[PDB]
Amino acid sequence: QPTIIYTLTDEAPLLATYAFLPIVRAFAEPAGIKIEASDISVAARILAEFPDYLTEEQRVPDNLAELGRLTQLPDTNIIKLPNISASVPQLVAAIKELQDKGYAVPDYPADPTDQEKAIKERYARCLGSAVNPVLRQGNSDRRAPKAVKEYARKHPHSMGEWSMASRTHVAHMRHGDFYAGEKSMTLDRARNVRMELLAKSGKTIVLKPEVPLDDGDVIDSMFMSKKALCDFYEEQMQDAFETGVMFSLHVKATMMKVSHPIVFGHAVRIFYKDAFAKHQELFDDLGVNVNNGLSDLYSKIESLPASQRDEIIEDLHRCHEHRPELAMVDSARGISNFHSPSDVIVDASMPAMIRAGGKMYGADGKLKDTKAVNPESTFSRIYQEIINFCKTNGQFDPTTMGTVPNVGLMAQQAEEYGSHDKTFEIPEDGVANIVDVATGEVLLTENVEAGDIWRMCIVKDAPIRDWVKLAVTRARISGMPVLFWLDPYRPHENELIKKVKTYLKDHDTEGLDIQIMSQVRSMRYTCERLVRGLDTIAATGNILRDYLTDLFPILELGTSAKMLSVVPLMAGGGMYETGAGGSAPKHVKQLVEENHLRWDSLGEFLALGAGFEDIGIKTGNERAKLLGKTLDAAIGKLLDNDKSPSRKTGELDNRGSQFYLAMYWAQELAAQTDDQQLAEHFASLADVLTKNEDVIVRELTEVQGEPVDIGGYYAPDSDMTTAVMRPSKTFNAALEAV
Ligand SMILES: NC(=O)c1ccc[n+]([C@@H]2O[C@H](COP(=O)([O-])OP(=O)(O)OC[C@H]3O[C@@H](n4cnc5c(N)ncnc54)[C@H](OP(=O)(O)O)[C@@H]3O)[C@@H](O)[C@H]2O)c1
Repeated sequence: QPTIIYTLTDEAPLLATYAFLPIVRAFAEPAGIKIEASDISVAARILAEFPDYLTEEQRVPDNLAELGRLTQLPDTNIIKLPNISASVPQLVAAIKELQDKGYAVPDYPADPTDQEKAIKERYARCLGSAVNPVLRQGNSDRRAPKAVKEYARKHPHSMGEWSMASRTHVAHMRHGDFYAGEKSMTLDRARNVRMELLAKSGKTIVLKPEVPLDDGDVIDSMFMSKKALCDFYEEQMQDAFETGVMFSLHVKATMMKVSHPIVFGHAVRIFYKDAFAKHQELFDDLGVNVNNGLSDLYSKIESLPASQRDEIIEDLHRCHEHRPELAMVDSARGISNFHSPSDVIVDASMPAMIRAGGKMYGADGKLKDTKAVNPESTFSRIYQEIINFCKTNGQFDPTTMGTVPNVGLMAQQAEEYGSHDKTFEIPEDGVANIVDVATGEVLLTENVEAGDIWRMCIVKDAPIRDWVKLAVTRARISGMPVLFWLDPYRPHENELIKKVKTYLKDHDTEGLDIQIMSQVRSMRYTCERLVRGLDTIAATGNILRDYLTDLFPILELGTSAKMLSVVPLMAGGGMYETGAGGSAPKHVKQLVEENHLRWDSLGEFLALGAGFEDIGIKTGNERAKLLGKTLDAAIGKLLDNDKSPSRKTGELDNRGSQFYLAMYWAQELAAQTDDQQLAEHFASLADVLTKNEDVIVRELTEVQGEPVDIGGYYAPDSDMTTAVMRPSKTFNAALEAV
């Protein structure tokens, strides 16, 4: 019997799931589809990491590992909702919540003894992007379905106006970064390699004892110079200061050492260098680590009195006299860009800024132009290109702009997403080599200094072949041209270009428009096509998959959540991600304090539809196909009637939107002529929901406008949460009536 695995994650999509999962079960049941919820929240992965601190009834199965195993089975069907890639501050808050709820888990040891070392290494498995590289055992097919795009045309979202006199720009390192020192090769034979450091002292230091590589694999060695980074930060801060432009920092602190986000910490320390020069000793003696953001500092600071503490505060603020204005995460609560490494994440933050007309919030609460610092230049030039494009051509127009589907290479922890266990902080000056364990042959070499970050990346041949095949597939299906975003001046992408040229001859590409251009040129070409209403498929790497699928859909649709995101698993299974965005922690706020969830579940709906249709196609379950068809049509009706959630408290939210979806779905099922008994089963529900529409709607807007308790954040209580998320007794009783 068919099983759909439905992920329980964190925050907004979690709450939405508390309001929607009962609906899904009530619809999947008549079709003999089991709905199996899998808790992969941060709290859950924590508990699953530490069972030897837990009781009998407290313990939790390693659900992530289970899903991992499931990815290798043909009959697997996963609805993946966005989940938190926890930073250390978030991990800490979560741990606090658990312990306070009586789960007595060990504290996180920032500075460890030898047991606490081990528990830190264990807690590392709960840090950063721990889910997606496991689940993503196929390449990415992301695109906006035509009904969604047409809704976007009929009801354009707010788009910030772009000034030709905008001073907004991207500052990135022009030397000393991963890009500049990158080296790359394609293996001709299977090899086993070692990442080691030839210290100038003569001593060899091994950082990675063994990395198995396959024939045809593309590997890269890259490093970021600490000297170059810190100098870069200094010069950019001074430029921003002199020009009077607001400083912002846009990085992925999780694609780095999640325990030691060096790129972030250095920015913080250099910004406040005048303060840090005066309290270095006390900060060290306090265990201060601004790699986990300025927040960390503040925490360690609280134990102090208010004489040498307010002196610190005064020094930190004194630093603002010589440093530029600083972009804010929350102007109301005084949350700056430096507060936490995870607040401002490049993939979401840059598009947000571009959508705003090149602007972010300063301390005063106003939108201003910004120097958007993306230290790593590898994938940030494209942002400067689209920014100059907006400065020149004004903001985009969702009513007329074309679309940019993405075919993303990500299968088997491809590239930088798989380099978590091959990323090191260089301990001392010397030569960083990748050597054959058998021959001792140096495959790749870099000259590195102490404090540098050295990374090895791998992308395997089979995912590349499937990536090209998916590109061609999508080109032939959609009739859109395909553009491979590959910079031949980047060694990795050059190797990939060889791959693509080779594998394009393994498919009928006759009458297909398939080109390869550099990332910047590809971005430019794509925009020039966009403003003309022309479509272009972006066939890209993993990072670019992330970046572009946040950027373009936000411009086109207001949010990347309204996207179709299908991962055809290598083993034949299916994963369907509910959009391309994250867990939207800002929505949780408005919910807990105003009982309005502005989370759009359209991504869940689309993903679910694709899932049902695929189950139907694979198993020959006609009823599954019927659920697919009827759900897609019901989504069409949801869009036609603009029953999407509103931002405003007191107006339609996630729950009412879900209700309308249920209604339309029921109607579509009562109207179909393929399964009479099914039509009969859903006729009753359809009539009940259609009859009591105003009653249920009213029941859903009643509760709106008042603070609400879900009994937690990282581990909210199921019953309280379900009490809040399903407050319509009428609706609930209608669903319970089967
Ligand atoms: N695939 C994944 O699992 C995945 C991917 C990316 C990020 N994440 C995680 O998500 C967390 C937060 O990421 P972030 O704050 O950088 O970006 P984000 O979660 O995408 O949220 C940024 C903004 O996008 C809009 N948005 C996102 N999803 C929406 C939806 N379903 N309906 C309506 N609007 C939506 C919201 O804007 P408004 O405030 O204007 O409504 C939201 O504040 C991070 O911890 C990150 O690790 C997970």
